[PDB]
Amino acid sequence: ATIRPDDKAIDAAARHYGITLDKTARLEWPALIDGALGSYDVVDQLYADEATPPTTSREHAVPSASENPLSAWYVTTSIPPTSDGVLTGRRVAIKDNVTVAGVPMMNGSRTVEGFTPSRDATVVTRLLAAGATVAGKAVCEDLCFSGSSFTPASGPVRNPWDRQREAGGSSGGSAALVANGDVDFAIGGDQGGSIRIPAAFCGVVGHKPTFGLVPYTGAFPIERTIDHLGPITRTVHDAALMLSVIAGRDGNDPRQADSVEAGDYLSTLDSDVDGLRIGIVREGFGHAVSQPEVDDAVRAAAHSLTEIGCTVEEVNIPWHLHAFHIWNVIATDGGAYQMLDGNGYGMNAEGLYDPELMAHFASRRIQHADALSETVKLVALTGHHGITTLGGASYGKARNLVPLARAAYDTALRQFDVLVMPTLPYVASELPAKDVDRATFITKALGMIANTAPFDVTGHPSLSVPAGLVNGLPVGMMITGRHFDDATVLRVGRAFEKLRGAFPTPAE
Repeated sequence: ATIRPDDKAIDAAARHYGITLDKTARLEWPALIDGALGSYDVVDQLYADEATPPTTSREHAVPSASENPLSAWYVTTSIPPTSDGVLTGRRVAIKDNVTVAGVPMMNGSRTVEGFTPSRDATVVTRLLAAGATVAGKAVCEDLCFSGSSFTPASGPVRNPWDRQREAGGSSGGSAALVANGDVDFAIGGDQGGSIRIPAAFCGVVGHKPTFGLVPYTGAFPIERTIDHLGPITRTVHDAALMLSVIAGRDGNDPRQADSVEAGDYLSTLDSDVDGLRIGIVREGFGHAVSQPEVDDAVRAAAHSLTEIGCTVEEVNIPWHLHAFHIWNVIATDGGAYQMLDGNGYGMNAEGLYDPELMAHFASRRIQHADALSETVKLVALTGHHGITTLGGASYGKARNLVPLARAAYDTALRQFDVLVMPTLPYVASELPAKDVDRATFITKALGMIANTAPFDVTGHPSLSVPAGLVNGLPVGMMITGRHFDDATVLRVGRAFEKLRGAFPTPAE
């Protein structure tokens, strides 16, 4: 039977709503609430009998310091494919915010550590059905709220290009393992650039697919309207291949529209791009906080596409800057409302939920709140202010502005086939010392998402490909296109890699 609240809990609930309880009320509510919970008891029983996922027994191991040099692995496994396929003979690391049944996960946080899911994320099932072996869980930022790699409760993920530098973040571990050659590819999550940022920092390919193309089912939700799952690989071809396996509706994710269909990302991947119009987004360069060498390198790279028949022109998109602020409001008010108060999944959306995860996270969140990264706390504090004192109105205003941000990009996309700009304004910087200043922490954790985040809110497919090296470190060029035109984005990316030539491995 469902647990009932005690008298102080009832009183506390009343205070929360500004409801004052009379001595007579304090006496009647208990039985009334108990009666109301009769329905919860039934749901509890129905759930136990009709919707409790079957047990799963898989092996996992915590790597020793030796076998985990970059601190990129949370736990290692060897889950065999259920069928042979286009991924046969390949290993894949799974970002720790994505569930793999029978294998522990902590989403880089003390508030989730200790949890072992009962269901496999849809992407995991598809990967295994395509012949891939799941090699393990890759470390990610504390509750995925960091653009760097120093917020994981398990320690900072190190860039294989320079172990004293950041691997980028939340998917830092995934990118690191891929760049370091530990796995063929990885699944990453992207809310504000979490797939693209680490790919850029580590010099690998990272693709944030069109919003809703890849099912988020089974991944730890942050803000429903900006959650994306996508591939992190060493080459564009591998990204297209992985996308051909994970793309598609699964019927359990409310983010996926009825019209969503996987495209054909391989057939014309290597087709000529002669005549394609490429737009260099001016607002994507020369930010106050950035390294001009990076901007020039990427800029040069974008122009070199004329060598293969592309028309390259600069274009102004003022809304690109506004989109960042809109994203911020949505990720902050929405994030606190959903990820924290809603215990990851939140409510009011049809779909597949993970009640076990919600309960686990709920009990540990308050008990280990102080262990939360400073960025998550910033979101909790200002978000709480937006939700309560501000009445959520700022979130409502941001939402009403998204169509305009989306239309701004689509207008440019009518003049060009794809838009390009630097994925990041600078190269992997050194990790902060365990004594970092809270203000430094926040700026160093979220100061590199200016170009990536806007596309998380508008939903356009966005690809990050290694553009070159600056001071011996990777820099990435970001290619963005029309919704569900991931094929063209990948094709342009493939064309660029061919022109650019093989990109060096940190093992060199």
